[PDB]
This record gives sequence, structure tokens and C-alpha cells, in this order.
Amino acid sequence: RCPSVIEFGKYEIHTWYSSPYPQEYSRLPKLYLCEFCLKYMKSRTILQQHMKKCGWFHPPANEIYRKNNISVFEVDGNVSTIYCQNLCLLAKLFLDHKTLYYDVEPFLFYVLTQNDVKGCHLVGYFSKEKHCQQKYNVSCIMILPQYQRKGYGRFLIDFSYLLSKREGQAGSPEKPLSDLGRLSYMAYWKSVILECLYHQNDKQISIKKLSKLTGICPQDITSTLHHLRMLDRREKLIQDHMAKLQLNLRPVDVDPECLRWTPV
Ligand SMILES: CC(=O)SCCNC(=O)CCNC(=O)[C@H](O)C(C)(C)COP(=O)(O)OP(=O)(O)OC[C@H]1O[C@@H](n2cnc3c(N)ncnc32)[C@H](O)[C@@H]1OP(=O)(O)O
Ligand SMILES: [Zn+2]
Repeated sequence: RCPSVIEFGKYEIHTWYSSPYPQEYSRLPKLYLCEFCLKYMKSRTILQQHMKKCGWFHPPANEIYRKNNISVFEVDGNVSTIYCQNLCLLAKLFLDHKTLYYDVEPFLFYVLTQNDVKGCHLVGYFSKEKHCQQKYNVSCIMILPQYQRKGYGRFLIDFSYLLSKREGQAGSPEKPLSDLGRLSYMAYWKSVILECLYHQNDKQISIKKLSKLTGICPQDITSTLHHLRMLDRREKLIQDHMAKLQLNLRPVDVDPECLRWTPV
């Protein structure tokens, strides 16, 4: 498509969909990118050289969260646009439907990186509209293929709530969800609902099960409806199975103590 292959840092990623990447570029069979400034080039050489320049070895904004190897940078669409602009171009290679590219300023971009000697490496990000048409904690979410199926999605998902969590403003993802995203949430809400069942041998509410969580009442209910736990209902034998499951190998989980972020 526009195009077939790209080279990120080291890895070569096979795109899923087209991206506006300027005709002149798109046409080129492979699109070399630069791990950090996210600049599209035309050749390995043009890339290979440019890398002596740059000096960018991590995302533009401030680190809001750093624990162990993982980190998130809250990049403002306004402050450092072109990056965000390029993030969208990169992202669209993996989102079938993605409006907004050039108009980045209205969004905040939260980019997750996995860090080592060579730098703070982009592993994926999520989008969030500054001032919301609909109260919408997630506008977009993406994890690069080479990192997928490793719990980075949930991490980002989870992070996105902690954000709205301490906003007091419980939101939800931009609901025309991709197929992949859909499962990511459906399965995240489950885990996080079945979470509290084992962490409160007392029973209470749905609107309380909210707030203390942030998964808005519309959701989580639809989740429970998708379960054998619809009823505004505890399945002690499942709530067990999952908290039993977690004890095998935990996540790559967000630690709220390790996040420096004030709302508004
Ligand atoms: C609001 C919006 O804009 S929606 C946009 C949706 N995004 C996209 O489609 C962009 C491309 N997709 C991606 O970047 C990724 O695949 C994402 C964001 C969907 C998920 O990120 P990942 O790190 O790969 O997801 P993560 O590893 O955290 O876990 C979800 C996966 O675990 C699987 N899973 C199954 N059961 C469970 C469980 N109990 N707990 C956790 N995960 C489970 C899911 O099936 C899913 O796998 P799949 O990707 O093969 O369907
Ligand atoms: Zn660069």
C-alpha cells in the first residue's frame, strides 16, 4: 500500500494500511523513519547518515511517568507539533480509519517508551483531545507490531484511566473502536472488574465500582452483560479463577506512585 514496508530503528515493520505520507514518499517501496524525531526519509543511506545529525534520543515533552524500563512522555500537540504530526502518519499505518494529522495542536500525545543505553525507544502511544466534544479519555491508541501482545496495550489503556481517574472525570475511548482495540478494552474491563470482586469481600455498587475504577457505568455493565455476571452480580467462582490466574506472572503494570501528573 502506501507503503508496504518501513524501517524503524533496527526492525523492519510491515504496514497494515496506507498513510498520507506524501505521494513522493508513499510510492517508495520502503519508508525509513528514524526511531526518535520520527522523520520519514527515502533511503537507508539518507537515513543512515541523518542519525549523525539529530541528537534526539527520546520524545519531545516531559516524562510524566518512569518506572523500571518503561516511560511515558506527555507530548503537547501545540508545543511540539511536527513530531505529533509524524506520530499520526506512523500511527495511521496501523489504523484503518484515522482522521486528524495536520491538526495536532488540539490533542495531547502520550508516548510510551522502552529505555536502554541506546535511548528511550518509542513502543507506542495514545491520543487525547484537549477540550472534549464528548468526555473522551482516549481518542486513539496504538502499539507498534514488534511490541504487541506483550501487555503494553493494557498498560497504556490503564494509564489512560489513571489520567481521567485523578481528573475525577470518568471518560471512555472514542467508541468507533477497531477490532483489535475492541478486544483490548472488553478484556481490560473484565480483568479490572473481576479484579475488585477478589479485592473487597464486601459488596456495594456499580456507580461505586465506577469512580474507584473509572470504567464508566455504560461500559463494565455491558462488560458484565457480556459475562455471566450481568445484574445491577458476583460469580465467586471466576472472580477466583482470574485473581488465581494473575498469580503466575503479573503484568508490566502502571504504578500510580511512579507518575508525576497534576490534572487540568
Ligand atoms: C479508541 C480507539 O481509537 S481504538 C483504536 C484501536 N487500535 C488499533 O487497532 C491500532 C493497532 N492495534 C494495536 O496497536 C494493538 O493491537 C492494541 C492497542 C489493540 C493492543 O495493544 P497490545 O499491547 O498488543 O495489547 P495487549 O498485549 O495489552 O493485550 C491485548 C491482547 O491480549 C489478548 N487477551 C486475551 N485475553 C486476555 C486477558 N484476560 N487479559 C489481557 N489480554 C487478553 C487479546 O486478545 C489481545 O490480543 P490480540 O491483539 O491478538 O487480539
Ligand atoms: Zn531523527
